[PDB]
Amino acid sequence: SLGRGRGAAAAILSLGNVLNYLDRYTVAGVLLDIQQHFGVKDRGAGLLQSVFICSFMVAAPIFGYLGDRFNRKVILSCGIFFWSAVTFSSSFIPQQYFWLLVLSRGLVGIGEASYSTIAPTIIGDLFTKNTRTLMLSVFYFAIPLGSGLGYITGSSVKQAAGDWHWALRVSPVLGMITGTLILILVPATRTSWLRDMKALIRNRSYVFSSLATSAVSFATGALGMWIPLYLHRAQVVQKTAETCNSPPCGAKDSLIFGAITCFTGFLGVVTGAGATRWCRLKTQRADPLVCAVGMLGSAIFICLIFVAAKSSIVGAYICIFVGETLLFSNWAITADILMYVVIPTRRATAVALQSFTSHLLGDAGSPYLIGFISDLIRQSTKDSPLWEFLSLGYALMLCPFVVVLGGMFFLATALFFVSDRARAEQQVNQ
Ligand SMILES: CCCCCCCCCCc1ccc(-c2noc(CCCN)n2)cc1
Repeated sequence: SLGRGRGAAAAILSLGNVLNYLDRYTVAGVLLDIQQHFGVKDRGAGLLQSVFICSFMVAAPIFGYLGDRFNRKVILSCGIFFWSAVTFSSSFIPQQYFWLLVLSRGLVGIGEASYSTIAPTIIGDLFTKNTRTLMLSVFYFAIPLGSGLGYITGSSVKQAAGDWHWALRVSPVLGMITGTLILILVPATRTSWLRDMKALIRNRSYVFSSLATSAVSFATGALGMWIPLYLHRAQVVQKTAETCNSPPCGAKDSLIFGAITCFTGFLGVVTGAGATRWCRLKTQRADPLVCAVGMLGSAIFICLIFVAAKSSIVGAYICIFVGETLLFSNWAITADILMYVVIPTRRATAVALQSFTSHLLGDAGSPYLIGFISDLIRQSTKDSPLWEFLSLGYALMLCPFVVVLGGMFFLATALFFVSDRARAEQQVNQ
């Protein structure tokens, strides 16, 4: 009935999503200064993101529940105000205390989980059909954009202000403004869990696809959480004796990584769509096959980046470009597979299930696992920047391995995709 209001609501929701991801990844951008100032080792650095993801995983379903039974717009505004306040207050934590930052991360994760679980429901309720899917697409466009802007803002504010605290002191004002706008312009708005559990435990292609998504989450969490620090360590190790005065400044690598991520999000989605469209003419199980090929390519390039980074950095940058492109090529394809195999009646429930699983074996403790392994290698050898480099590299060498199992699981679901799709088709429509 009204177009301007719906358009403004979509715009403010998309801006809120951008802000959400920016606040999510600013800490990953600025972790080096935090680690240096607080005097902690890689264990706590991983623990930050691990606690964030754990809080998000725990708090998503209850927030969704409160969303469908109670009012959504007020809950959305309360959540954005909550994580904005916690983010602003986190910058004032003194050096002598560390667990304060971790609990602040947990509260921020709670707020972001509320926002992420709530907003798609209203953004899809407002519109319908082609308009709805276009609006959902422009909504989800915020992820590769949001992560990149988070890296960019963290690095830029660190470089300009000269102290890392201000990295958390530029976003909350935008958060409060976005809360006021979402309150002003936006118009106001399970069953048989046991049976769905029992039915879905027997869907083998569903299980294999969920495991593949878990492996992808593991890889992307570890990479997007640890790569800038590894690059900085490599740069300083090269600078040990290449010039003896070359700037090892960290404000030149995080920006490049952020811009690269913004590019590869869209690039990988586009190339995955093109590849699946091309390959659907040959066979019927082309989607898991192209997912598996993308996983194999990503594993290959993630293998050679950790070797190329020893000598040349531009080689590492192009390798990571190709790696994240081929890694993100399967985003929409996984959801398409899930849409195709699962019966409509439990469909939504199934989706939620996958999220839970993808947040348990994926990025729940993956950054902490990498930190733990790097620390274990550290204590067994000497302490030196060169050994910092090799220890972090050896710890991070675990990602292509799990990517290889992800590709194998996509092959496994490829074998049974046709049979499961046929069974789903026969069951529906009677
Ligand atoms: C280092 C930067 C890492 C940045 C990635 C962080 C991922 C966290 C959230 C997980 C996630 C991702 C993508 C999608 C999705 N994309 O498209 C569609 C359907 C479109 C139909 N035409 N669904 C859903 C959920």
